[PDB]
Amino acid sequence: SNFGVDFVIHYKVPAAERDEAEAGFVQLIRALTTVGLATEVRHGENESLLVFVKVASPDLFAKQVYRARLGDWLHGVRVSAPHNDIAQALQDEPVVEAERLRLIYLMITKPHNEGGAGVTPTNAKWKHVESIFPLHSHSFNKEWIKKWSSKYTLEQTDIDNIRDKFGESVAFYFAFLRSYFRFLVIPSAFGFGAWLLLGQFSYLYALLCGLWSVVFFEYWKKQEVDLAVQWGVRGVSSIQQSRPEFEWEHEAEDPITGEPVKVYPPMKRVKTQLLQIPFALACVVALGALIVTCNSLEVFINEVFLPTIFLVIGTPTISGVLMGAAEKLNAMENYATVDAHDAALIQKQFVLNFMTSYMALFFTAFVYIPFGHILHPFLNFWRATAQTLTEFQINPAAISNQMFYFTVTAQIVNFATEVVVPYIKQQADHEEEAEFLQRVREECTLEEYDVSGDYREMVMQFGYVAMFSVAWPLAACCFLVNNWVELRSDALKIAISSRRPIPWRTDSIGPWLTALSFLSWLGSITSSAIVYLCSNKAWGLLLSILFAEHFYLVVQLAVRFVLSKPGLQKERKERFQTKKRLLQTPEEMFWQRQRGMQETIEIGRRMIEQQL
Amino acid sequence: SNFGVDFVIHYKVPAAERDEAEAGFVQLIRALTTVGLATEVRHGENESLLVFVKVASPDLFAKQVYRARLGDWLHGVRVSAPHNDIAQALQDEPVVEAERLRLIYLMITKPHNEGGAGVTPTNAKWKHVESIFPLHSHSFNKEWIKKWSSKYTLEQTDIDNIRDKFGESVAFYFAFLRSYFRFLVIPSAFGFGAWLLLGQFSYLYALLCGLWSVVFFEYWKKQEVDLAVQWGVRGVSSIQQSRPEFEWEHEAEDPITGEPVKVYPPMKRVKTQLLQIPFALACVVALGALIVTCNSLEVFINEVFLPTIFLVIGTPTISGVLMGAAEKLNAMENYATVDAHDAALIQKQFVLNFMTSYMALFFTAFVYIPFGHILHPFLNFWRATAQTLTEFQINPAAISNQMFYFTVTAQIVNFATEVVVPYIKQQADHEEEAEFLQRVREECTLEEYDVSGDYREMVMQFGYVAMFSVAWPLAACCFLVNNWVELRSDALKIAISSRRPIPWRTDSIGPWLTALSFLSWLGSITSSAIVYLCSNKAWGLLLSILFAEHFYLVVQLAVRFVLSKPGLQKERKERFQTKKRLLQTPEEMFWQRQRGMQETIEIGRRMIEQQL
Ligand SMILES: [Ca+2]
Ligand SMILES: [Ca+2]
Ligand SMILES: [Ca+2]
Ligand SMILES: [Ca+2]
Repeated sequence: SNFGVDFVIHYKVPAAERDEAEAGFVQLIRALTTVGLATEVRHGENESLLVFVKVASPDLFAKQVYRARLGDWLHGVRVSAPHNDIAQALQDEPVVEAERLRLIYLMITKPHNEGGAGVTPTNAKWKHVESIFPLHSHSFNKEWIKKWSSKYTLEQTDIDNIRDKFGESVAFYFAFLRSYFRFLVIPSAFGFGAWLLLGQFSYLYALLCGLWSVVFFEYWKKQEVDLAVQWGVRGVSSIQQSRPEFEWEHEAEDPITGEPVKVYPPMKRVKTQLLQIPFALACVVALGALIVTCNSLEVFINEVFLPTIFLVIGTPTISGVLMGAAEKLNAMENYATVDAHDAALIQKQFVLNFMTSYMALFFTAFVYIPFGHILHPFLNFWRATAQTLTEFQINPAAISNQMFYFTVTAQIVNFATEVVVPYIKQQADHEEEAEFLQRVREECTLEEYDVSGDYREMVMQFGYVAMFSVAWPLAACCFLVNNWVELRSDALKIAISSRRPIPWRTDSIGPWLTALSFLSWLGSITSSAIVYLCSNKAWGLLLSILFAEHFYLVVQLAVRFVLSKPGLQKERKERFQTKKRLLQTPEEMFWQRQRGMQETIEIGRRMIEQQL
Repeated sequence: SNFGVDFVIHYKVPAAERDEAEAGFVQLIRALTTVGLATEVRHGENESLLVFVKVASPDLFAKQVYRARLGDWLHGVRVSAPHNDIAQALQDEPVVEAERLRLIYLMITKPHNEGGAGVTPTNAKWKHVESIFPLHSHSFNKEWIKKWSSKYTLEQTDIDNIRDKFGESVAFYFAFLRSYFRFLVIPSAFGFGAWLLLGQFSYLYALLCGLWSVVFFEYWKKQEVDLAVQWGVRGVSSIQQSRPEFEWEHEAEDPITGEPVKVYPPMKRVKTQLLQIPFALACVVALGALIVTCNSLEVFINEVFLPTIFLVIGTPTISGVLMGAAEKLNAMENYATVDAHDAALIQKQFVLNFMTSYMALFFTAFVYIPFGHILHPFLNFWRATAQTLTEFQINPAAISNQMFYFTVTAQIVNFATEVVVPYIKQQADHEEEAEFLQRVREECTLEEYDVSGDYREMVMQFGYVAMFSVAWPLAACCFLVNNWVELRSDALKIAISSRRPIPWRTDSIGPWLTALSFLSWLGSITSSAIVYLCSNKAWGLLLSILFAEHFYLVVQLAVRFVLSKPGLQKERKERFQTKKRLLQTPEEMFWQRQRGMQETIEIGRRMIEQQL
């Protein structure tokens, strides 16, 4: 439905600095025109000038895509270079929309040293440029949402459509979510089969959960490389993309393969990097104190679960401000590549969300149950406060109720915040095309969509399954429905409540693979510990931990060995085919006695005859 | 000193079947001549006919080496194909002796389908051919032994000489031995610094040994790939070399990249493969019974260490017969590739030698010390036997004496058997060249040298260091001297007491990498267990095991992370250099308003001016 547009830039302007903005606009448009993109300017809103661009000459676009395909080829991404004749390259393997959008964005963003015109709104003097974004297509979305909501199971072609259009990382996230939702059936079924017929806090369920977690992790790891090979996006993690916000002080010549490269003394970076530990300790101390007071108030009411519900409802705000502070801190220290910078924010975000999510259960299952004397002083303080306003309690198992109140009453709140609140906030010259202009203006005021949060939510849901499902086997039953709803909720959020993300290629899901392994390993211990501490000396607990951890390790080894036996065979066949295609006195006087071959047999026969 | 000879074949003949041997000899020589190798025949000993061959026409040899280099190139071994002009290929990168010997052997051994003439003495009717082997060079050995024995530390060039001449696997074994001997200094020094000033059975020593084992293993793993890249022998493990002794029943077409390939139903192979477990259990039961009686006799003398010494002296024979039985069993089941067959024999050999070496210490440190009531019945039986020939003993720590008697009195015996006994056994027409013929005849009666046993001995010495050095910190002190002696003892055994092995390329040391990791992991637990059980309830032992194992895991992770930061950079530079070398109504009526670029700036300026 769009007018053939490709990219839109905002370029807000000030009121007391309009003189300094006209020169910047002139420089920006002059740089943009030299690259070879067709541009147009239209009135925006609240001091904005929308700039719409696409590629003008298809010949230059073909040259650029050929150069990009070549550059991918020499980096090992491809295994078949294209011929130096642009007649079948876009015919046998036509360019997809995502690839064209990525190439246009790379041409717009890269500096002159590579073939582009650097207009990054952060590094250089482009302080007036707000954001560069592509446009949506309502015709595609109205059909996609209905098609996805009118079915039950998503086939491979449904994910391939998102890969073709919406990019690569989004496709990987959706494939991972679909695979995880499909795999969640087994723990759901075998927890429903143990919640009604296998007593409470069964020991078999913990081992079964550990085995299922290992199997799912390894199967997803295999399907990951399979999908990477299928989409031809394997090995892109090796490409070290640079960053525009990087800062340096001097250029250091590289002895081997030397081009001008910027460097940062590692000692200076570490001097700021180690600041994370004191900040993490200071934040976790305060959060633990808050949890302690909340649980003390909750247990005081037993002497006459509201504090737990209030804490769950109120923790999103503190989590958000702490996450914003962590994001701000990551900018204080500098990263050269964009992979390292993105792999460092994920670690901090995961640590913070883990400590703000699992610690409420940890302080109730591993602290209050073994020895509740720690909460004694808090109980006494609360009793004294209640008395001034005008004996011994032993909890049998509070983990069962807390897990239910942390799953059922938290999934609803999370879904409400994710869907309904944006839905409610969504209701808060001049020729015959102004509808498109109004749509564009309403599009640029939204927020850029990032897959980090959606990955984090699913990672921590998997953790909740891994380390705490033994206290409530019905958790997977609710999680199945929640994930089925989420598979369309996230699609809707992408479609209507967020601008279309810039397609970025990625081989893997990122550093989340290590997080899943760590969560599974820790769950393999915590589940058995909870089973022992709830089912009721101290010698047996360590033995149970031994059995659980070593069974987990043995299961991991066995599953790896089994799965060591797809797209790898197709790649090997292609490599073999291309290989076949490219395929097309003591010396002079010693053996002078026996020159030819015929007499040697005669000599041997004579030797045999004489031997007898 | 040799007469330019390259390979020697034996071809023994019978007395009642000489008629059937002449035809085989004629066929063998006819097949050999067609390939293009110069041959000669000389009288052997006890019904043998020595056949000496080398390459005849250097042009055919150049063609063969070019074809071999190409075939290596398309398999990813190389990163730079040679040009189709044989003028500088042997000049810039001249062929080494080992490569020429390997190529000649491959030409001799391979069937006609690849370019050779299959003369394997096992599969086909070549029942008369005994062995095909290359000849030594006494001039090289007399200098090499003296040079190695006249120095202290072996530099890289010394190993590179063996790589150039004696092959690849031998060079890898010698490099591994040198690196391990160099790394053994640290545990030796810090055990000498703890045997005199840190009491007995120190807890710090176990953690230090675990850390040293992890560091050495990871450093060797890095140096392994470094040496593989340096020698240009990286990735050869991917090449699946076939086997001549393989048997099949029919040929199954391969759908993808289909050439005639022989197959074996996996169920039939497994039906014989699972027989290992009952055999292993039956052998370990008998060996454990023998150990139990030996230790009972040893402890009975205390009521008035000879049985331990007798058992150590007598165990080589039982180990040898059991190893021969295991080798015979491996032939009963069939393996297609030569890598899988060699990787299966190593597992059985390692398991057998582990159970015949470490179990004597295991039954004394983990069974008798915690509860000696198991040896009660044996003590009573021995006492009854002694009485018929015509109260309670608690051992404080017998592991300290047993470790000394299993190290000092076993290294001497092993060295004697390895060196002195072969030395003693070494003293047990007709023109002016018969000295060479006598040397050749005395050469072919020796035994083929294999690096499996030398790898196994060092692996189990490393195990003894890993899991039992805490009971005797001076073990590394003796092991340093033993390894320094062995570094020349094995070279001498190769030089004089064994025929020159056929040079076989190998990227890695083999499956021994997993064995080292398993030994280190098990030692990280056993050392702490011994420390607790010797230093003196049952609750603390599991906690100590927790601390030891998790410290080992954390140290492994930290060392891997540290070492993640050589030849890989050189390979990347070569790849970059070769890459650089190969490098050289709603549409028509919308933007028709703003065709060029000059008027767009004017329009934007007018919009800005009107906006205010
Ligand atoms: Ca949600
Ligand atoms: Ca979500
Ligand atoms: Ca020896
Ligand atoms: Ca040896």
